[PDB]
Amino acid sequence: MQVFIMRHGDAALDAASDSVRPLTTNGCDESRLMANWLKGQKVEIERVLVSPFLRAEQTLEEVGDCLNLPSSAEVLPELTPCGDVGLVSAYLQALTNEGVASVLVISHLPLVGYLVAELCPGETPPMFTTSAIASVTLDESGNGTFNWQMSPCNLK
Ligand SMILES: [Ca+2]
Repeated sequence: MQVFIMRHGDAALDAASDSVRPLTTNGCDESRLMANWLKGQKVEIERVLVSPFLRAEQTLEEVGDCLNLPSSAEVLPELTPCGDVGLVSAYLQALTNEGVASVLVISHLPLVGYLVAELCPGETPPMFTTSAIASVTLDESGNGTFNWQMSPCNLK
């Protein structure tokens, strides 16, 4: 199963509280830039898992405008910045055995980094710039292979 792990776009420095911070215009542009690139890679997303924080959901919104995504997304409380990487991993292993072909995960740091290390033995947590995406190939046993990582600064 193909797992695309994405960090949300650039978010506003100020809001009433962290969970409701919106994406900046730059955050919107960089997310669409990445979405357009995934479209050129001939990528087809079957399932989408997203954090409940507004910045992750708005990133999903911007991505869905350039890339074909399923009708509904799964909002996981475990995808917040301090979510349990073990539960997210178990969730992904469940879908792999279910037969799901690909998944797009939009989350935050540091979780996004820990998730790669958790899924791919021998890999230390990679750094993620906003809107950056890492591709991982996962099998029924929960073992993954870290394929590559692409970021906005690279596409530019
Ligand atoms: Ca469009």
